[PDB]
Amino acid sequence: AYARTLDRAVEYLLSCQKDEGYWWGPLLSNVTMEAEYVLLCHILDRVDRDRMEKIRRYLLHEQREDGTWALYPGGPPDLDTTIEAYVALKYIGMSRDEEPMQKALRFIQSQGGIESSRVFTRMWLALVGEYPWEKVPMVPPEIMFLGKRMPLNIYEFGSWARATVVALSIVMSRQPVFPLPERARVPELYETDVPPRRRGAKGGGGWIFDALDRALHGYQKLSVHPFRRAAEIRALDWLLERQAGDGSWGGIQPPWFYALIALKILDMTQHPAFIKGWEGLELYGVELDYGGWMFQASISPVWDTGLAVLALRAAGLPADHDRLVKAGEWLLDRQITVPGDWAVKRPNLKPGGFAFQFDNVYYPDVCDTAVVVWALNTLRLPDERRRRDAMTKGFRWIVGMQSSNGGWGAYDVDNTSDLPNHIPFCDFGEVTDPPSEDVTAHVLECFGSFGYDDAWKVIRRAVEYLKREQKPDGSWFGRWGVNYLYGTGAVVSALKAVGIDTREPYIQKALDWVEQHQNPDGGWGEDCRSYEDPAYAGKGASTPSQTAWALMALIAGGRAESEAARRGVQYLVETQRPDGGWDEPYYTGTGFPGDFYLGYTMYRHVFPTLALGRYKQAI
Repeated sequence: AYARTLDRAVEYLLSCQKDEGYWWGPLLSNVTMEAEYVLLCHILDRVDRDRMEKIRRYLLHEQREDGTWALYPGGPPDLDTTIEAYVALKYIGMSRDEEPMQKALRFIQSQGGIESSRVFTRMWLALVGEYPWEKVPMVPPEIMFLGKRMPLNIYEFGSWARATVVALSIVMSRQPVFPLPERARVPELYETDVPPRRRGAKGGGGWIFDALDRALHGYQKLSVHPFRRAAEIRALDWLLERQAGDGSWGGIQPPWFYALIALKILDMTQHPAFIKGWEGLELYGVELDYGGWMFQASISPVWDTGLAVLALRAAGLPADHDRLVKAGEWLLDRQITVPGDWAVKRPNLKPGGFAFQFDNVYYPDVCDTAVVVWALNTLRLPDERRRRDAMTKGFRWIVGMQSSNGGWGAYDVDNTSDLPNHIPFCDFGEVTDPPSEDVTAHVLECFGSFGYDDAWKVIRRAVEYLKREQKPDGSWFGRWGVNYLYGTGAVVSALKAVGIDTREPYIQKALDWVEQHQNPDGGWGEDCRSYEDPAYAGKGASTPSQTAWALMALIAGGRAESEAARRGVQYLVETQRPDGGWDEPYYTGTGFPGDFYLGYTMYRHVFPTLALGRYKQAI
């Protein structure tokens, strides 16, 4: 039945592979990447008229009938995204009179206008001189002086946040303004009678910081600031030391953009780091067939490749398949051997991790590392000298990365400090990098493939961690992939792989939960609204990925023979395309719970391929 389906899926995956041996599907986010890119261009005085057009077409193609833009396809209108999209469009050329402009603007005003937007949005506008700097929460360059164990020192923030902060402290220190041409000004964002609904810090605002902030803005107006220029340099240096091979910073857009702006403010426009940084942007840009152009929030080549291999190996391809060998060789050259920021909490730990993107040595992550090592373990490469070596290094690095509670975070160890979540500036997404169920599950499944079990202390501690984190209804929260189906799928398949008895009460309780959310069509679906509204838990339109996830949960838990199992397989067999792939008009990736969502192009093909390969084995 599914046999031919698997074959078609397999041959399709191989057609997607690049000549070098890796896989790389684009990463989908939301309109702000290009809206900010447009602003960035203006600031840097490098506007390409042609590029602006491809961006106009994109922003429009993304707008909905109501004239708004969302975070995820089918999601509620987002104020922030819509304001930035609007500002970009007005700058590009469109007048306030036009149909798209009107609808957008009316929604904006109905929300309290400019004053209801996140810090970033107001800051971007402040940069361009449309909003007053004194109303934007300050981040001083002096933050650079706080040592390692001191509260609020930069190493208490998550990887992503850290660089953004540093880069921004320089920008905030100078409060520069790049006036927009009179034609593109947006005073209309203030024109609203509706009371502004202000969003506070992610963990509730303390009056202390509120006071501290006001002090900072006051201090900002003094004629002299002792040790300021020295703090700026610390920030600049911190930046120059960590620039990525591709010219970015962390392989993500925020710090990369701010870094570039900071360098411009410092007259370093003709310095190598700037040059490289600017031209590196082109690699993250994508040309769309309808004449548009988008910008990727980040890139997933290592992730894609690693998962692809696992999918194909499970599908049935032999360990020495010449195609999977190219993949294997490519992966080996990707291993990081130098220390990174992580080394600040683990100085005696030997480097051996892997990053998400192509060239990002200072920020390897547990998720990627775990998958890669595991995927390597399943292969049969020519020089297993380097294969044995790489695995051991990756393995040991992961072990040494375990946190206090028994689980794992993405980039750092015990990045649990609660302090940062209360700052006035931090009103968008996660600011810290604490351990999570999914990263931990992936680590567990990695060790699992290596024969290790519940007997090993490392694993036990992790399992203890998972049992305590399990939701009342028996589900597991999805930190990096769209929710409970993601987490629960990852956890259960992990637990099985490490030797635990699938017969257990809590596991069965989860297994049952999966069956009770199966949609009529036979597949599973979970909308991004499940982070805001707990009613949407396990609810949403069926998707290839989310279906494949719940499938793996059941297959691992023994319920492979079950009805819900065969029913799901039908869904996949039927919904498959003639080329072998699947479609997925929905995002099943999570950036920041409730604030940022991602569309992992490859998930729709990779996961079902992996799930079916696993189903076939249960025979």
